[PDB]
Amino acid sequence: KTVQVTLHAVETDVAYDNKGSTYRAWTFDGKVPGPVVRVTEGDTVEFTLINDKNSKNSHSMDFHAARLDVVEDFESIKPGETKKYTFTADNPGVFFYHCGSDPMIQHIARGMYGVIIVDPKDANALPKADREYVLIQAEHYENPDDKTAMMQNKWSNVVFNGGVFKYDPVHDSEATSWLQAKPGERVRIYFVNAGPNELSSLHPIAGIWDRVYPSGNPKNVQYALQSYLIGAGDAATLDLISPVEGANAIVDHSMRHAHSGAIAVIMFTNDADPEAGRGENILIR
Amino acid sequence: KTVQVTLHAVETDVAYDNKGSTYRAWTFDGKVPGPVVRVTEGDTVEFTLINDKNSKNSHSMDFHAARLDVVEDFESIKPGETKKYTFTADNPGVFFYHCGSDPMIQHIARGMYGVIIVDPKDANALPKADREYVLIQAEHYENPDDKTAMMQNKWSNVVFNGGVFKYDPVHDSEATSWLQAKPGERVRIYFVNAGPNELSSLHPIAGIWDRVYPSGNPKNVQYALQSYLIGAGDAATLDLISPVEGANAIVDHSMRHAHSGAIAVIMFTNDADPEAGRGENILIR
Amino acid sequence: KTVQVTLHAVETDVAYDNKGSTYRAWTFDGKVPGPVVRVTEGDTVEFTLINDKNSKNSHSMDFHAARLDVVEDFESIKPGETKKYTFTADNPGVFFYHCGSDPMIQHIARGMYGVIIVDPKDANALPKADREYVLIQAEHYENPDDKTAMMQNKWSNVVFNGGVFKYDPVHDSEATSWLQAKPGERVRIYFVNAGPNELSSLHPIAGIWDRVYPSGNPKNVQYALQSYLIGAGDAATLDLISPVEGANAIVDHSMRHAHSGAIAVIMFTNDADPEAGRGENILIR
Ligand SMILES: [Cu+2]
Ligand SMILES: [Cu+2]
Ligand SMILES: [Cu+2]
Ligand SMILES: [Cu+2]
Ligand SMILES: [Cu+2]
Ligand SMILES: [Cu+2]
Repeated sequence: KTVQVTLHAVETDVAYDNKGSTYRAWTFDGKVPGPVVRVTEGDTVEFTLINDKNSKNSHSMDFHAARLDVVEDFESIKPGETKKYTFTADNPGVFFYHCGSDPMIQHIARGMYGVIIVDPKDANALPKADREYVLIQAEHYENPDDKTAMMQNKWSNVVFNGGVFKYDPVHDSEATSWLQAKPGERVRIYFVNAGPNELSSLHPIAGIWDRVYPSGNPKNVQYALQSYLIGAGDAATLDLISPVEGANAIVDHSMRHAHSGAIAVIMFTNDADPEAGRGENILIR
Repeated sequence: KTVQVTLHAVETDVAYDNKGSTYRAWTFDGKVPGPVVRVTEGDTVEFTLINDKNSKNSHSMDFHAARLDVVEDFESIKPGETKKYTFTADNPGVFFYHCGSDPMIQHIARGMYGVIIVDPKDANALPKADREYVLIQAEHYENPDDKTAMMQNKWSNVVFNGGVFKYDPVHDSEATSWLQAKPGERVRIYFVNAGPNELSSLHPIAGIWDRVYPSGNPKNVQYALQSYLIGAGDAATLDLISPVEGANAIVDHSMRHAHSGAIAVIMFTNDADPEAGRGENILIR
Repeated sequence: KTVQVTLHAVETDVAYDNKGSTYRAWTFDGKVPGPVVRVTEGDTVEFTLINDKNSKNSHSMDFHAARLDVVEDFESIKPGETKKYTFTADNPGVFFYHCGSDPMIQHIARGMYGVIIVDPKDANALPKADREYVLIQAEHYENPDDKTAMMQNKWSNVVFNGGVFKYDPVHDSEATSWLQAKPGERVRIYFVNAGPNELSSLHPIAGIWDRVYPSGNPKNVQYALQSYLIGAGDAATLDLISPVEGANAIVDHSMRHAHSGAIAVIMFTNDADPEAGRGENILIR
């Protein structure tokens, strides 16, 4: 099928922690991360980018699910301009998308990143998930204008979905979000490491990855991994099943990253919200 | 089968180099790394942690081989307290274990780490090994109380099994340990990267990894790798066979790590000690 | 078959950017990277190293394709000396070679590195490539004599084949080289991360890796990867096919690396040079 996707490059204030501290973000659609894009393998994506008239910078769009021309297709457009391009999603899995404007380190760091999920055309290629969650790791830099600090990898926090300990109510009493599932259910994590710079060594504390799929591709399946290494600009699908009620903590096991905000708690309970990890709730905002 | 495993959280002085320099370590059973734990896939482990009465800190236990509740099972216990929990080793391979107390970065860095080996139930899943060796990489931090330096990744050394160049008699004439095998023998390395922060790019100088198993699982086999990337908090099983007498040097190929202590020499000779890499000698102390 | 390979350890000035800035390099055969060595699986390599009489340092040779003795075979030789050793290339793929002299961090960083390609004995193990290109990543350090800066990972640039933005005429107007292919052709990238310290997260902007082979081995094939992580001292074979005319940009997706020089443009055109990526032109100098 043919799907139409329109995103707006918007420069606006967004929250980055649980106390409501704000940041001068650059975004797709006024939020960090950008909207989840979801298509089926083989679908035609008609993409439109609108750079908001109030933006002070040129912006662009790069989909890792696209096979196109970097020069013409991923070109930067000025505030007030609109760009269109079309691509087929040739490969199933999970893919990073981000602004490709100069310099990419800053456009990514300021929040212009998201995920495109490409469901396999074969519905039985992956085992059936009972829950799905999107987690996108990124480094947070204190001064969004300081490109030197970014080049030197001097981040202040490492976060999931734009927030320091956004999903950790165990550590942070001010955290208001967490992942939910029932014991025995297959929880599918769509993970993207946006970077811009750092690696992620993703581990579920008190659990194990049942299956891991590099780039989300069913052909690359690995089994029963305690940890999985996701480079900057890479993505994977990771399945998790708890045999008991309680919690796991999804962490970047590079402890300095974890202690800086990269911990997401999943609660396994018999009374899990039936709407959690389903429909529009896969990226918890 | 059901086995019983008791470990003691002990805060004590241990040596970290070949000239007998000491460190105020936090340990399992007064040694770094902790005792090797070894079970068969499917086994029930009845675990007991005793926090020594002389400890000044709360401690805990996290097994990557366990599927439990992070909140209740991996909880911290005070000096003088005893905690018990039970888990089944559901998956074969090699798994990181460590203290999960606040902050994990420091508890790991000070020496509270080890390995649990889970032998496959199918005795023919892995090719028969003639030697087995445990190698655990960690960063050594000069001041064990300086949590800031740990957060900033300012380590002094990168070590195998708690010692700077512990297994490198070629470079350090004061080194008294090395790995042993005969030419043609299959040497199985159980490798754990304890971190807390850094990645390991493991390479046998003058050799090649015959086979590598991510998380030690037979299902994930990769062949003839010159190097293998092990993230912080990850583990793998790596097989090595030398066709000749001589030496290989197992290194973290990120050279700054290798030069800071991450080199382990394996000697291939016809007169190799029949006790080496067998029974109780797999982690050479 | 038996092949004879002679390399000279030569200390000489080489260019490292597009304005002809020079560096006091340590090299094999007066160039960075060293000459491409290419053999067939099972071949016998009779290797000779000649340390140039005017060298001020001892040098050596370490092939990741060799299974030998680090002590005797990879030993350092003085200026004016000649060393010989023989090895069989037992495993097919792509392998790092470098000087193994003290300290390796500096010998690698100053330019003593290259690639050995070992073609599979089974000519149908890999799909047929229409183009082949060698790309070797390394960190460039401003002061070649400053070993502390190297140990602290304080590089100035991250480069492909010894040059800052060597293959990026889109960004740098002074760049005179780029990769070439026609749409629909299978482009095979032989990639080596020489380091000495850093990891590479390799991604083709506006493309996807059709196939990736860890250590270039056909047995380890992975499919449709947006990115692939190559540790320091590791190598991989990565296949790329563009369905359209235009360009892809091969980048280390850790953005601070890319912005510091790690970007190589491949141009897909109907009028691509029939000599490009073939015969003697696989490593573009
Ligand atoms: Cu932008
Ligand atoms: Cu990207
Ligand atoms: Cu502890
Ligand atoms: Cu852990
Ligand atoms: Cu040298
Ligand atoms: Cu090497």
